[PDB]
Order: sequence, then structure tokens, then C-alpha cells
Amino acid sequence: MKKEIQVQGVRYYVESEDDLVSVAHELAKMGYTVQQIANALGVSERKVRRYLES
Repeated sequence: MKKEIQVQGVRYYVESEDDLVSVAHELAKMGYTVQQIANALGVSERKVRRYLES
């Protein structure tokens, strides 16, 4: 699943689920909501909640 995620001025290159977790972590720290992280990454809010507890 090679895929590029654009949030504001940053683009995250995603190649695996470990990369999605990393982006999730960055976006949370930048103050994005769980709803907003889920839409940005193309996953569910449940997956994002799992991601942010790591």
C-alpha cells in the first residue's frame, strides 16, 4: 500500500501500518482530532484510538 498523505505543508510517505501509526502520533501532537486523523489516513476511528495508545 504505497501512499502519500497531505496535511497542511507536510506530506507523509506511508508504506506499511507502522508508518500509519507514526503519522497518527504526529497528527495527534499537532492537535488533530481522532475523527480528523481517521479521515486523513483512511482508517476508522477505532484503529486511530488503538494507534494513539502506543
